[PDB]
Amino acid sequence: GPALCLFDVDGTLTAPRQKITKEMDDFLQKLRQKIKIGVVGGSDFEKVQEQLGNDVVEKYDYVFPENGLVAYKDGKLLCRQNIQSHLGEALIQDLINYCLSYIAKIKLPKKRGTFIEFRNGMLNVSPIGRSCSQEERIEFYELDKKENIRQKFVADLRKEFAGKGLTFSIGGQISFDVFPDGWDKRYCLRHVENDGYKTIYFFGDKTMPGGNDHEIFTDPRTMGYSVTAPEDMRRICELLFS
Amino acid sequence: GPALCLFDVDGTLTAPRQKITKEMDDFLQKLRQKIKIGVVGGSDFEKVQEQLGNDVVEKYDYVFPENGLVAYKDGKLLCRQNIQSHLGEALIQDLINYCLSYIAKIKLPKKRGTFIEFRNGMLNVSPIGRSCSQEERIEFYELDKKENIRQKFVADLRKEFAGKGLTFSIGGQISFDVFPDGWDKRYCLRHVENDGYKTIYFFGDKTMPGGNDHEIFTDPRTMGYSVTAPEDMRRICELLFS
Ligand SMILES: [Cl-]
Ligand SMILES: [Mg+2]
Ligand SMILES: [Mg+2]
Ligand SMILES: [Mg+2]
Ligand SMILES: [Mg+2]
Ligand code: NA
Ligand code: NA
Repeated sequence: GPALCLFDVDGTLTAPRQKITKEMDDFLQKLRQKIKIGVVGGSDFEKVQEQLGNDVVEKYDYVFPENGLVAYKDGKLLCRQNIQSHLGEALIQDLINYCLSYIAKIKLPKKRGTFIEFRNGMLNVSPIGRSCSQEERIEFYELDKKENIRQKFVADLRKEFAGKGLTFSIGGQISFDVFPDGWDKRYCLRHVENDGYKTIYFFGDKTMPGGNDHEIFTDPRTMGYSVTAPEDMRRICELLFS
Repeated sequence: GPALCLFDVDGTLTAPRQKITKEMDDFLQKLRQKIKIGVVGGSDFEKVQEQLGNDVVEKYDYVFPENGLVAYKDGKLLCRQNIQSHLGEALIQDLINYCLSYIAKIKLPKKRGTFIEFRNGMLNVSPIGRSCSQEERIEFYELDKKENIRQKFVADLRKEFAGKGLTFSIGGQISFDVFPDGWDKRYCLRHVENDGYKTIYFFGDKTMPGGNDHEIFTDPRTMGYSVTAPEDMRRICELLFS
């Protein structure tokens, strides 16, 4: 029946870390004459504008920056959400206060700054502080592998807060993320499942476990297609939609 | 007697929070034909370039952003220091740990992120967090006047860290600075002292006790002059050097 194509941005519509080409932009505008199209990415609206152009909301039926916490439909804001509004200020502060006190008790070779980075979709917590140098990240990650600093911190947090519907995810060298359950790319699906689409295709290049596309790829509401590069995506769309 | 004029920037060479005028810019360049000139300010190099021009290091013999923690002479960057190398990692962490535990206990309407910002010459500490929105900044600021949050925080820190060689200074709306004794504007004098100048003039608009020019003004190494406005600075310079 009616259908929607949903695309990851970076690595799917664009070369990794790169802006969309005029030829790809032209392709999608011709594809949009056949099927509705939308884009979803983890970055804020400003970066999405850098990757796809400042007129992004006019070129796609849906634009979902920040995994859909910001949502545009047919050119106007459909909806906006953030962690403080959803969790409430009290719980935000309990979580922040617990982390600050915990980090004050961690014995480390070095502590710097930005221990708590507040983002609309998550809190990124770092015992050493995100401001540390690359050399200092490596020192910390080596201590962390031997002492399980982040593992233990996250375990204690799961015991204290997870009944409030919070997921904790370790990643990289120095930090972990705290965010409400399901606030990955799947969040955007709430904004399209009511609009009467019989099939919602999803194209992404990080569909395997740990990738930022895995949960939306696996969700039963999407017909997921893994792609290796934008050219692989365009070859699949030629076979699917002529 | 070869001499040097050191100028505070904001309120002294420029109107408060504004770029220098082309008229004042031409005046200082004519003054440079008779005497070496230099600028000092607490802001970073980018802000100094915004106020005085991207070619500032070419237009002024000395440029001392961040009170001189970053220092240019004749267009080239000088020998550098930072707070963790001067204070030691142990004192840095005791300061950071104490501040983190204290912030955890403060009752605020809202808390966000970047509670501690690690800078070259200071630790900047915000009870609400530097990443807060403008509305949240004003909200906290009005609360701080009523409840004296920053003032009590700083009073407690002066007791806990007595004799460790630290200085604490509340500024702006949301934060206070912790820096080593003497790393106010006086810091830059290390780069001009005993370097051939019989007189080091200094001009500043906040030379009163509590002002960010007080210590450099009262330092014996400088012939200090208090100015009431950029036009008053020009009056004194025309008196002294014409
Ligand atoms: Cl922080
Ligand atoms: Mg991707
Ligand atoms: Mg699926
Ligand atoms: Mg001033
Ligand atoms: Mg003096
Ligand atoms: Na729904
Ligand atoms: Na800056």
